[PDB]
Amino acid sequence: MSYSYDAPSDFINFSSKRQWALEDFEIGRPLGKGKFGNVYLAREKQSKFILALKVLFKAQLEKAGVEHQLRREVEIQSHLRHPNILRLYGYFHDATRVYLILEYAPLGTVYRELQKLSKFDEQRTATYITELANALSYCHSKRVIHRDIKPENLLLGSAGELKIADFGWSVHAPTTLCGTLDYLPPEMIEGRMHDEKVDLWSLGVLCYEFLVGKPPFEANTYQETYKRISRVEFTFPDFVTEGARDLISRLLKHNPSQRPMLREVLEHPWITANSSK
Amino acid sequence: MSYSYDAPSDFINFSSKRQWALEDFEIGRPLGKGKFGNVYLAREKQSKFILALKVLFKAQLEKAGVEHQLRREVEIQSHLRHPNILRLYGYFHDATRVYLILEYAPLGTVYRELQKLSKFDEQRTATYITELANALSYCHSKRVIHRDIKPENLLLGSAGELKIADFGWSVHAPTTLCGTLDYLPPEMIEGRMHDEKVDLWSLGVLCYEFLVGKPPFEANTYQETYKRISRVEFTFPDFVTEGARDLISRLLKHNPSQRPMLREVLEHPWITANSSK
Ligand SMILES: Nc1ncnc2c1ncn2[C@@H]1O[C@H](COP(=O)(O)OP(=O)(O)NP(=O)(O)O)[C@@H](O)[C@H]1O
Ligand SMILES: Nc1ncnc2c1ncn2[C@@H]1O[C@H](COP(=O)(O)OP(=O)(O)NP(=O)(O)O)[C@@H](O)[C@H]1O
Ligand SMILES: *SC[C@H](NC(=O)[C@H](O)c1ccc(C(F)(F)F)cc1)C(=O)NCc1ccccn1
Ligand SMILES: *SC[C@H](NC(=O)[C@H](O)c1ccc(C(F)(F)F)cc1)C(=O)NCc1ccccn1
Ligand SMILES: [Mg+2]
Ligand SMILES: [Mg+2]
Ligand SMILES: [Mg+2]
Ligand SMILES: [Mg+2]
Repeated sequence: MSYSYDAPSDFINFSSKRQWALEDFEIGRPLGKGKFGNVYLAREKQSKFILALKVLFKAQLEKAGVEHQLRREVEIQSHLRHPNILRLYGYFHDATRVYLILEYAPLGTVYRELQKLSKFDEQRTATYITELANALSYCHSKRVIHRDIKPENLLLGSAGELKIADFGWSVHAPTTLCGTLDYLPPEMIEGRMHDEKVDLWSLGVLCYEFLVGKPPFEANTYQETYKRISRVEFTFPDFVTEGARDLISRLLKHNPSQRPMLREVLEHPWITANSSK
Repeated sequence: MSYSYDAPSDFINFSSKRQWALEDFEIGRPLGKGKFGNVYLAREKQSKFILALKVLFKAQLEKAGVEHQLRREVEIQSHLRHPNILRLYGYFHDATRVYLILEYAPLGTVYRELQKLSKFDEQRTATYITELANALSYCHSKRVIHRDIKPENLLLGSAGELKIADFGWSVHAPTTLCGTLDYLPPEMIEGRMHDEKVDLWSLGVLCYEFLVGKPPFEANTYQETYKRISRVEFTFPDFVTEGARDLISRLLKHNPSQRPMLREVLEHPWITANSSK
């Protein structure tokens, strides 16, 4: 199995050829666990720069058949450079492990913040939505669709700003295929899971959860949650204001082509009235 | 870009580890011109084994941004071994070019055969559909979906056997993603572009085009073709027999889950009444 990715492996001087090596880092406390390894607080020794080192075990990746998914994740995320996207500085590997050198997000996940506060006020919510829409606008400039936006995948920077993480499901979506529609089924012509509008739906779900403290299609079985999503069946508690309802309802369209542009989110009158950014 | 693919580059003794080299091949006449380089008739020098060598220029692949598509195509196709799938024996590369070592299909494309004969009789049609269904059944057993089946991508071996070619749009489609449906849009839960049923629709279009000489949703604009596909709007000429109509109508279903399994195609009584296979 080849661990040669189109992603950087060069040593970086964080006080501003030689490839990364594990001995470049001091390791600190584990930050979390995954199915394939762990994430550690770490520090590059020459600069003393704090970062996160994600360690994945090759045997576990290859047994689960997810090694090409990791390769794509690293290749996509390492070429994104935006203040609301978690940086992937580079990667390296040894006989047993793959290492991802990540930006450290010191304030945790939005998931944990929702556990602590139950729900967010309108200003905190609208500020988060602006940051996310800015990040997703940049992603679309690079023809990247994230496709797995959810509170556990939103980390928090030193200023409390959002950091989109987990590009394990993302795709770069920029032809003889479409030159001829005659043999393509409707789902190949429409390409809905390859549509940037995928991420606009999750933006609506998140705006709802931030304000309400529960996601709009929540149900006690997966099948009922799918029915509610498929039928776009959701309602608002009384306290949700008219502007928030308008934004969320505009985002949660079954047909991806009916969802709004990111500019229309960034300029929505409820966003501009409550966002500090 | 990295040309280290998860695909074989080992020299093969064809008449029954050293890596391929350009000097292993006597390059004969061109077989065709592609977007990024030509395909040549060639023989491996030690064995005199006759094959096709596709030469692609790295500068052109990288300029066009299609090099990860080539990587995926090579990795997928080089691990498929079936008599009705065009073999990709291996690849190699030098400073300027990538080389694909391919099975030579001497008898051209089904697309050309259809141009020459205008339409096929029911025996040839059922035989071809049998071979395609066998090849696609094998693909799906490897969790590979082809997604670009059409007459131009069906080559003919020396006994007239179909060889499925062009895996440039295929996906290997075997999580935390589905662990939480609450944040996913309908199109991400359904995953229709990653459903093996994609290829069953194309098989129905092919069965119709083989018998009729034109595909069922043909229209002189792209928008009208899409509209007819979307509504599954098509008609049968009087000469298409009821048995063929039954099979084609079962395959051409908007809802992919309503399309039959490949075993049902192979076992359809019109197929077995007419196939020589
Ligand atoms: N750069 C980081 N900074 C701070 N905390 C992090 C960072 N990366 C991950 N974490 C935390 O560490 C835990 C482990 O994260 P992680 O395993 O990457 O989740 P994941 O995206 O599902 N990875 P995976 O196991 O491959 O599915 C998570 O719960 C995060 O909250
Ligand atoms: N193994 C083969 N045996 C015989 N003929 C072949 C073979 N591979 C390709 N050809 C023919 O040669 C022509 C050029 O090949 P092809 O690889 O399909 O070009 P292409 O589709 O533009 N490649 P690409 O650059 O990836 O888009 C086609 O019309 C094929 O029919
Ligand atoms: S092929 C017609 C074309 N559709 C796409 O480009 C579609 O999004 C897509 C994307 C990726 C793949 C791949 F993964 F490569 F297989 C396949 C298909 C198109 O013209 N889309 C626009 C459109 C608009 C309205 C209705 C239908 N199509
Ligand atoms: S995520 C829910 C899950 N759906 C799938 O597995 C779907 O086929 C799929 C496949 C691949 C992707 C990926 F490419 F990774 F994005 C995404 C989705 C599921 O629950 N499927 C069963 C189901 C339930 C209800 C309706 C339809 N299907
Ligand atoms: Mg690999
Ligand atoms: Mg991962
Ligand atoms: Mg590459
Ligand atoms: Mg190619």
